[PDB]
Amino acid sequence: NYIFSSQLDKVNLILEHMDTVGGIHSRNIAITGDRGTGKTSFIETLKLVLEKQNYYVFDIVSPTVLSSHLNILEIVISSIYREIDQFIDVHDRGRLIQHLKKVMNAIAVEKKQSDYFKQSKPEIEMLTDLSHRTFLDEEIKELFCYFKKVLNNRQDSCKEVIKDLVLIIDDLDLVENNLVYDLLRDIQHYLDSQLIVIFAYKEGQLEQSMFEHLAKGNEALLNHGVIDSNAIFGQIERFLTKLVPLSNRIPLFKQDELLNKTIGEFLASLDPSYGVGENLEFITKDSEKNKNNLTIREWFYESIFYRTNLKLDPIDIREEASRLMPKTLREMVQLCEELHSMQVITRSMDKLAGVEGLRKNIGAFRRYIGYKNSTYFNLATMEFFQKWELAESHQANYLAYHFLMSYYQESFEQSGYPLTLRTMEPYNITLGDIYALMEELKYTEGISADTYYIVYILKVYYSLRLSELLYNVVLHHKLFVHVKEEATTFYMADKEYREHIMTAIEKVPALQAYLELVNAQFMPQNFNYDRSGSRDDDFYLISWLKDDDLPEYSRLFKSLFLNSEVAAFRYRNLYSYLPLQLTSATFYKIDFLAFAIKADLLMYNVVRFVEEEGDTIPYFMSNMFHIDVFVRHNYNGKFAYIAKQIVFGLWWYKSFDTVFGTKIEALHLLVDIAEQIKISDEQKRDEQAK
Amino acid sequence: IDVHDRGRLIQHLKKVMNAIAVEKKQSDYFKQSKPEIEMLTDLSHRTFLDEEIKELFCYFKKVLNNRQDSCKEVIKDLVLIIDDLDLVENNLVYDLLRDIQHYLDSQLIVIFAYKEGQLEQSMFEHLAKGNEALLNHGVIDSNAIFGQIERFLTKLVPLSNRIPLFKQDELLNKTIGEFLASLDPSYGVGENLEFITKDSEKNKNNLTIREWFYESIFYRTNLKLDPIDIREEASRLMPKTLREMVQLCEELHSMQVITRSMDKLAGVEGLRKNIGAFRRYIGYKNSTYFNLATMEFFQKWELAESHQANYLAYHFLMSYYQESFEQSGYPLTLRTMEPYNITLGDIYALMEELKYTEGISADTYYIVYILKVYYSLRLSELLYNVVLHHKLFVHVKEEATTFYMADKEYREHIMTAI
Amino acid sequence: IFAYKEGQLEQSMFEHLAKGNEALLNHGVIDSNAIFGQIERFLTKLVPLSNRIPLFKQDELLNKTIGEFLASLDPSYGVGENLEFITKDSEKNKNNLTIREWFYESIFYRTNLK
Repeated sequence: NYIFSSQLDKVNLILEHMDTVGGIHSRNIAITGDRGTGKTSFIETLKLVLEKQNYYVFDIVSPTVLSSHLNILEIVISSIYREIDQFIDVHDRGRLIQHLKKVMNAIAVEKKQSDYFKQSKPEIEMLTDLSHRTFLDEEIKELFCYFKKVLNNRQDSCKEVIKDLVLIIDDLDLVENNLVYDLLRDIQHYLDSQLIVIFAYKEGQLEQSMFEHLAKGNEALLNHGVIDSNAIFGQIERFLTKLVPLSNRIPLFKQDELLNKTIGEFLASLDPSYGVGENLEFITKDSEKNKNNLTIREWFYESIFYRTNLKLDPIDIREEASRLMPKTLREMVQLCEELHSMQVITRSMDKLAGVEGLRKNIGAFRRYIGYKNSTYFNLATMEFFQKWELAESHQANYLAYHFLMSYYQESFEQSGYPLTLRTMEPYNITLGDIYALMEELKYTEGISADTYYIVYILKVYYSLRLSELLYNVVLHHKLFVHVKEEATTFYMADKEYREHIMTAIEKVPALQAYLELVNAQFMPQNFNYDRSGSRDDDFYLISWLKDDDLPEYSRLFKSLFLNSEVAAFRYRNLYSYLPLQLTSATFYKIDFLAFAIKADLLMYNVVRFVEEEGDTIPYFMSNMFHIDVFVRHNYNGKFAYIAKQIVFGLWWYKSFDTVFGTKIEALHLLVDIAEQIKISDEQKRDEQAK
Repeated sequence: IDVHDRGRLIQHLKKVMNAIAVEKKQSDYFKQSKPEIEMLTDLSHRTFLDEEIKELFCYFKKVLNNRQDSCKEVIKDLVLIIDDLDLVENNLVYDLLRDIQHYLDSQLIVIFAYKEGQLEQSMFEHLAKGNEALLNHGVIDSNAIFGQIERFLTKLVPLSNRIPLFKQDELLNKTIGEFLASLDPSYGVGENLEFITKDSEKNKNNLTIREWFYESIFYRTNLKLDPIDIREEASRLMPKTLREMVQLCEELHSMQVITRSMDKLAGVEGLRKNIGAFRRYIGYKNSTYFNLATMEFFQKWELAESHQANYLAYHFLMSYYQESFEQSGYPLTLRTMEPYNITLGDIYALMEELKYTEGISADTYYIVYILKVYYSLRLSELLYNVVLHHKLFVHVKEEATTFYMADKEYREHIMTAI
Repeated sequence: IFAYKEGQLEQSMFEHLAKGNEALLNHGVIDSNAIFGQIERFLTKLVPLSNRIPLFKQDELLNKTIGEFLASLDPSYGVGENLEFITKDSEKNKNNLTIREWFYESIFYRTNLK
């Protein structure tokens, strides 16, 4: 099941069409696309096909051969001489040698080498040498005719007569630019109607190489406005039309049909037995549980998942994620090589040992992203991402905000609250403002294209760092099992509790770094949870008057929705993801999705995830595309329904899949608390969440 | 000193040398009026250089295998390593890359040992002058050239074959103990941040290089230079590479580290010296992003006597403030102000206002940090020089006691002592 | 032992690398920072910063006393109370004025100008 079969059949059809005409006609072929990589490269395979059809194929002209600085005629005659010297005809060999000498004279004459250009007193007979160059067409024709005759005379048992000589110039995709121009002319002048020349270039390299020469050939025409680029491009157009008829040019395998096919077909192209199993690991025998018909496009994401526990397929397709997957077959093979096992995380065993390898796969994928993300980056974005990496754990948000604002400004000249945080502390940015600014930039009456992919890559980098920090925290789960227990005691029914939480935080630097990344809010602090009109009148503000009058379970309504302790004045944290001690008669703003990122609740969830082995997994804020899903959620007596959505409704949504569990809880302790309510007074989970 | 295979190796070496000469337009083919037929063989040696090189390396491996005694084992492959490519005359490495593409791509195991994106930039330097008229007429952009380079390097070195190691991130994240063990298992840092050898058992080797840097600048300069505001980009000083880390340890190993023993009196004299040494180290580190205004400013600030320095610092910081105003405040109203009317509180106030200005960022923050560090160094140096000459004014202390324990002679005496 | 001044090495390296990086700098692929970092690490490896020794700029030159400099030329040289150069002992000399204000005090006594 050769994968370029159609192209090979078309080549053979072209060769068929031209074989009928034998009157010294111009016939050339131009192969374009990704004809390369491991062992099914179209060029060698085509050469072999031509060999068994009685076409004599010159040894492939590689960039190594072209780097010799010899013209294609010199290469061809050297190959002819070597071929005839390989064996030891007489009658035709001597004529072949005479024509070779004549061609070498013509080459020397063109090089202004002969005595004609170096003698004061020209003689008559050297004028013959000049003729050898002015009649080079006939000499070359006779040379190739006699070469074919000599080759036919070395065939044993009278196999068959050779049809024609074929010259292939491989790996022309990148040969010193102007050099290929020198090649083209050489083919136009000496080997146009002499052989079957196969070019094997890419896209519009020929046109650009011709333009590079003609433009310096047309300075004074272009600057005086006599001609424009259109005239030069038309010249090149008709030249290439005559050199290679557009019915003789064959494209193959760009990115479109590369991404559209199935992973199974590509793996078969490498070997019939290779496949991908249900854990997106590369399999060999049969499995019968394999998933080989997913197409490379979404196989890419489904297989990044199961290795990084990150669903990186964006809800918004404006983000140009397809700029990562493969771009060519070589990149596809190399991606498979980098990404084949990396200790793929499966759905077996006790769902505990897959965390250590997961952060490693995160690092490897970050390296792969950096390799991919090194082309369109110019200077500001390499700089920004580099500084963002080594931004400790808390200056990164400030840098990201100001970088995104730099993008915002680049379209403002041609007020908004998310745009009013430049004279803002690094500890007053959080992650919700980053996402809010990226959305506002996604909806700005300005620049596009590159900006969208910059936003996507920033989201990917943030997700990678968040997952890495979360997994580092999970590795050090023992150090704070106790606080989980305490948290249970603390809001199952003060100040030592906060003290303990801070002590436990200090002993795990990774937990610090994670909580500092998501300072206190991964959702925009503007978000409308009620899609009925505007945002609110006084909906998101509370008072919290005094402890002696707070109702039961009030500690829950301080760490679930109430991530700040301020009146709602310069050097102020304003967020304090730690347990909060609120004063009397003060307005406080509510954020419905703060539970997952509070220190005590996060560590409760971490210990629950590591210790308990059932079927649920606590929700962890490790992916910003989770925020993409969150902003898309409906959320709609009013407060109760929104709270239930936070607790139960939220748990598009395939980005919450996780490699460790089937479903996702929000905070298991809310279940136990619900139990106590039953004492004081899917259906069961719904009723408790209510 | 084989015979059977050496002669073939020599023949292939001669063929390769011919091919090289032919590529150099050296042979008689390019210098003779009247070409002969057999020199066309020499051209072939260059048009078939791949096969000649393959045979050469095959026979070289055979000859090397024939010199093994006691039949140890057969050689697997030939490996070529090109070290210290991080900085080789730019375009020269391009000439190397092509040479590897043309002659040694599928012949050996080539190890490149370069840094970051040096290869891409070196290729671009050549392709850009190769694509003048394409770029200026708008036919192509940098993206096309970068894609060309991208796929070329993808084929030359598969991205599964490239290995990075030890940038600054994991360099700063590890512990000082691990690095010192990387130098020698017995080296460590004691509780006074001095380098120890035996065991101590009071050592602090798990502090990480990041804050070990500051904790060890302290105990030598008596200066806590870790900034409360992390916007200030102090991490631009600590190390940047392992070589810089080793050299920092070399410069900063004892410098008569000030301990918590004895009578806390003799550590002042060495403290100002360590201040000077650290100022030198800062100047060495702080010589890259500085362009012309800041070298100038800091130089003048040094030799600003002892009182024009504040004026210079204020006007330099105001220069930074202005560079973002076009795109009233009281701290900004001191340019037509005497040098003796600036003080140090206005310098700090202006640096804070610049830290909170709706304008430029990045470099400005680190400039503020370095100015603060320089001021702290000068203040500590002057304070310690004063402390050295403490006897000369013991009497005034006593007088001060008498003076506000309960006039005009008192002021007179204070001025004389000053 | 190199015996150069200030940042001559960095500037000399930049003069070469900049013409080595025309098309990188004009197309915005790199800035002066990259070239300066290259030079920085090259010079860091060539001469460790623990191996470089500075001496006697203008700061400590102006801070010392005229007597110390004159002793650096010859132990007996000094400056008298009229700011004239003396040799024997005077015992009325003023050698501890520092070069900074000795400069002005000695322009005075010759031009009658403070």
